[PDB]
Amino acid sequence: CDTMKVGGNLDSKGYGIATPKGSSLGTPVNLAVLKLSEQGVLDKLKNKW
Amino acid sequence: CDTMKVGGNLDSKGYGVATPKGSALGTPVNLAVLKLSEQGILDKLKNK
Repeated sequence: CDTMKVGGNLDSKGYGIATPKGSSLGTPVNLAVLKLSEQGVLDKLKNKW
Repeated sequence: CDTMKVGGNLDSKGYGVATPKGSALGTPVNLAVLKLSEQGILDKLKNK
């Protein structure tokens, strides 16, 4: 507990789940992320960890 | 000049460019946005 985060972010990026191009999993997986976000689950997960 | 933002952001969301389903522009538009972001153009534009 000897470090500290200071100042606002200098830029904006994002983490995403990846799949090979043309993968049959791509559509469903993207929809799942929108859903989990909207249900507030991704925020729960970040706070938890 | 009598208000101000305090604290960081409490959550994260984004503005995006939207295309109708089936648009031939979808891919090129997405790649353009990522390019402008990574080149620092969008930061500069916001600052402007």
